[PDB]
Amino acid sequence: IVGGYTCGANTVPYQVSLNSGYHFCGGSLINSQWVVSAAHCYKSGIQVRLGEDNINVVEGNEQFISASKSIVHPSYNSNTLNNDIMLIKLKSAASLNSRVASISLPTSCASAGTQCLISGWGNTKSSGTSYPDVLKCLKAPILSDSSCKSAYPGQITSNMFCAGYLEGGKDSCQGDSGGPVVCSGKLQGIVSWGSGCAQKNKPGVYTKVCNYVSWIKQTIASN
Ligand SMILES: N=C(N)c1ccc(OCCCCCOc2ccc(C(=N)N)cc2)cc1
Ligand SMILES: [Ca+2]
Repeated sequence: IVGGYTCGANTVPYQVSLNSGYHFCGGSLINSQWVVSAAHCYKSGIQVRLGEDNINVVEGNEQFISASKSIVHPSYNSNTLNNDIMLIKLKSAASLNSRVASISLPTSCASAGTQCLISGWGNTKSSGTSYPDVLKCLKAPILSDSSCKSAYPGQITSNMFCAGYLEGGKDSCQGDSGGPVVCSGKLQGIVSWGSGCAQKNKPGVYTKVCNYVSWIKQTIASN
């Protein structure tokens, strides 16, 4: 997260860190045994780390639970990142508490201008690299589809939306991938892609979760 702020320990209790020996992606806990992340976060041997703030320090609120199953979206296209969404089932149910909480799925999409909370342990530098140990947060509005598609001509699908600031300076970044974009208490976005980070006219691109709710619920119900 570039241009964001320290969330504060466990203030984003649905934020998970996906770990395969190191943090490599965010995810969002959607119920006690399911995390949603970006399909581009897919790998085998994922451990989901719940209740994290400092991902480098055991602070006492963590639950580390291995993934039992990863389900990448049937239509995920890694070339275009269309349908950049994946479900990860936990081997055992997270113990839900103040610090480890699920985030509700949308029952509909969100409008441009809606303010969202984007969070993650991704790079905090627009130029160069600095990875935070504590969770970073960014409030960002959903951008118009036109501004999104203008920013990334030929690349934005109905399954993506942009959020952030065309002026630059505030964005998600690498390492935030798969993490949540929560707007009005709903997971509306997943950190998916963009160009650089927090660059002018290159806003973050997010998986449009509202398109996937049926798939998510059906998949979870059947798995
Ligand atoms: N659309 C495409 N064909 C495409 C775009 C990027 C990409 O790259 C590797 C996978 C994405 C890895 C995560 O990369 C980012 C980059 C920028 C931001 C941001 N600035 N918000 C957040 C995450 C692959 C395909
Ligand atoms: Ca920790």
